[PDB]
Amino acid sequence: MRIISVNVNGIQAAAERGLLSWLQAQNADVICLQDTRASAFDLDDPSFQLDGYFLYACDAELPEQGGVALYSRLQPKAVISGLGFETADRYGRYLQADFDKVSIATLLLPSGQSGDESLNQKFKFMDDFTHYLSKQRRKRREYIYCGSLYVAHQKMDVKNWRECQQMPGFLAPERAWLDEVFGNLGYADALREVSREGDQFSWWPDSEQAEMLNLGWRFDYQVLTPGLRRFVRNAKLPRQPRFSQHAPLIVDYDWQLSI
Repeated sequence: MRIISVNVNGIQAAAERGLLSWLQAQNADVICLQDTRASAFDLDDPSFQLDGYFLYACDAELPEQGGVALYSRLQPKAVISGLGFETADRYGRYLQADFDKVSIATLLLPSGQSGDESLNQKFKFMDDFTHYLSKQRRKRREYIYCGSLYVAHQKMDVKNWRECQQMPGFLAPERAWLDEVFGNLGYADALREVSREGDQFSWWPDSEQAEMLNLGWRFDYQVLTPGLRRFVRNAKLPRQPRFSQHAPLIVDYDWQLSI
């Protein structure tokens, strides 16, 4: 099983950069896209279709404010959208497909990088999602959340961590939010289950120098229920090719996706 996750920063902009042609040739079983910025009507373009793949989507009320999508080779038993709180449902930030024994979800948080309103929204979403995850632990079924979280967990998840402590993405409350997710709540960080090396980033400012000096942040995760933590075989965040400000997260599992 191969799962690819990419924050496309607008699926049309990314398609123009060749996103879909690249996706087509990656032999993924499920693909999770975040931040499509596309209405349900927009995603009904036949150009956004991938051969061999079923496509499911969720939209924000104002399409440019969110939107997430999911391609799957197998047809899921069910597809559910929303988490049951405003900051997710009003924004098309959550979509989950159910398979045998495991569900795979695409998850988008607000970045909080444009003022205090945005950051407050971000914190709200974090608390609500923590409530949800806290309710979900007793569940027998496994989950993989392909999450574009806009938070970097540890020092090694950001280049030059010291100047990043006062910026959204590496603030103490955010870091503690992921401390709670991967610690007390028992969830696993897919990539960290197979790699403990640094310099593995998924997000860069759209600059000419950040590319040269790799001034990156690791904002993109595949967050796992514990029953899956020993099933991670590979995890990669290649810098190229790229179709947005984010790098694709490619994770390979020793699981045979079914039903």
